Amino acid sequence: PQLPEVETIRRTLLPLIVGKTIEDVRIFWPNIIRHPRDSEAFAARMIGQTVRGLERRGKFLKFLLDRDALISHLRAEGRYAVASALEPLEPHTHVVFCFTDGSELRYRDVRKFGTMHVYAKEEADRRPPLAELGPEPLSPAFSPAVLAERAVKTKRSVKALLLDCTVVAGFGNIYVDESLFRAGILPGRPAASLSSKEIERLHEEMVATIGEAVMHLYVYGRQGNPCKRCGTPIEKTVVAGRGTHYCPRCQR
DNA sequence: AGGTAGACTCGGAC
DNA sequence: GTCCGAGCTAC
Ligand SMILES: [Zn+2]
Repeated sequence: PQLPEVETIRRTLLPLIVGKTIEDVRIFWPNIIRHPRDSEAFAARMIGQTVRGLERRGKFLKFLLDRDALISHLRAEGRYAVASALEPLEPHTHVVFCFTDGSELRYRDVRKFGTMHVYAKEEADRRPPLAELGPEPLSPAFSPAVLAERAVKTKRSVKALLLDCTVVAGFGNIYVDESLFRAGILPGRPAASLSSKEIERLHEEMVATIGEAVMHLYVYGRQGNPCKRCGTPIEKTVVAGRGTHYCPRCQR
């Protein structure tokens, strides 16, 4: 799920679990559990707690319980569902939170790639994986000035900068390529080479790109196809270790 | 110093 | 057998 999808998950899941009390936690793939390191401690501590809220930070879900917060990252294919304990589990179900009402919050992930961390609520923000997370891209805390400051200080490409979770929260590969296209900026450009004008324009398109989604791609995955603005074939290379898509005419 | 790159996690699709 | 996407170790 992308940031906008996580926000949608956050919004839709909350009513389905709020006020429910955990009676058991069943773990079928312990490696998903990152903190406490022992999956048996993770399960034990959550038993008896009631779900009070669900927040989002970047692509992280933060389940707020009585004492603890469960911080959950789904990566690409992780999915939550609420369903009856009487019915068979779906394939690739790795963790199940059983509620006293006979319902379950189930975490599936064919890729077994997601993570869960549990800490006392008051500690979650200063521990992994939330520690160091940059500002929400739709927040005033993410400004052209902030972006400019990170850009000047680094030798990395502008794409590498935008992919940095400490720079801005949860801006994935797709939105990075799309935003840079809309801003007219090549992804391989050194971040420090961007003019003030370019920094402003980039900030503006990041917000619009991700803002529009929280309510049709120009370049991502469209390599070999015509640019939608100028008809030039979209190209794909590797930048910052990622598949990178761009129009060599629109972007400079 | 810490910025930065690399290792590492996984399995569906070539 | 090799790729790839997000987010602790060691130069
Ligand atoms: Zn173009």
